[PDB]
Amino acid sequence: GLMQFTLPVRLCKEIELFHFDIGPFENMWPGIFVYMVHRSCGTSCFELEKLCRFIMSVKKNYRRVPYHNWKHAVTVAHCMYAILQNNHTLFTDLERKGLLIACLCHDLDHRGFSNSYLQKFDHPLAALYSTSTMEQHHFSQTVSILQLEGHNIFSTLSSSEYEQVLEIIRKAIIATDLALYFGNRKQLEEMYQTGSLNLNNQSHRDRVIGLMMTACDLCSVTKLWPVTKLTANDIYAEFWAEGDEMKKLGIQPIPMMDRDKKDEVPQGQLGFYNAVAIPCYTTLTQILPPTEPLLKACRDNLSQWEKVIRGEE
Ligand SMILES: CS(=O)(=O)c1cccc(-n2ccc(=O)c(-c3ccnn3-c3cccc4c3OC(F)(F)O4)n2)c1
Ligand SMILES: [Cl-]
Ligand SMILES: [Mg+2]
Ligand SMILES: [Zn+2]
Repeated sequence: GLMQFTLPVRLCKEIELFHFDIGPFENMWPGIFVYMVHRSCGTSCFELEKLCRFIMSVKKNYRRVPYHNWKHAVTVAHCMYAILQNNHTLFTDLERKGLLIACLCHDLDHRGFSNSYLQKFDHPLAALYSTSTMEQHHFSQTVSILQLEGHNIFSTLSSSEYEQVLEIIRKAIIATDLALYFGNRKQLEEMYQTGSLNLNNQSHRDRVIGLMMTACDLCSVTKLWPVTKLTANDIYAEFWAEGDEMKKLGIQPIPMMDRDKKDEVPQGQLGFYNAVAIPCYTTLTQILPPTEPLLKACRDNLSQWEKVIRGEE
């Protein structure tokens, strides 16, 4: 009960900021997550023995791929920690419990390939889940791990509180399917503009948690330039491997995934910042004013990619 996790001074202070990088020491990431759970939820919401076993099983079920890995899991959980900690009063007890777990689990057993490649490969997962293919898989792996002996971190919830938190986690993980982000942000934009946005409407909360999930998932574009630039290498290493596998199926991949079109990456980044990232953090800042630092950091990185194009780096 009285066993508080504590971080060294620089991490204790910088973990509270949106642009925090969890560092290269793999063995510190479990402790960084528990620290975050304890401060954003309480020391009481999870049994430490159960939580520690859950985290290490989640870790084991992330693969050794360049980007969609255990470090991405904990990074996305940290962005969610920063949002919850900057919006203390807006979220229920179950939401704070569900969302950090949802983030940690959101890419469980990711192979480094898009839903599109699974569909063109004719992977069994594409027959089992026709849309949001990997995202339904990620949720399935979350439930599987929750059901390992000694792993039910929610076992002290009632039947209905339990069904409510698994429902928060399912929607939250499904929302990380970027195909669903565009329509979701459009609706939130319209609801915000016409003043119909109502956080007491459960269907509106769902939408707002969806956009938070997109924002946490994309959060590599909200880091300091050196973190963002170096993460871009891991992201594109997966895209190019997928491009290679597309060519193996006799399909010319989109330029984003062609390692022969490596020259077009800077302009591809501008497109993504303008089409996806900036719109995402703008709508999020409108709904949750204190998440503005994510928008500001995003804009700073868009400017850094413009500088790359102009040969200024
Ligand atoms: C062709 S499209 O629809 O425009 C399209 C689709 C998917 C990613 C991208 N794309 C391009 C360039 C990029 O730097 C990123 C990026 C930045 C941060 N994270 N990710 C990202 C990477 C890999 C997978 C992901 C990603 O976020 C996700 F959670 F959405 O799933 N993403 C673009
Ligand atoms: Cl607090
Ligand atoms: Mg994903
Ligand atoms: Zn992700």
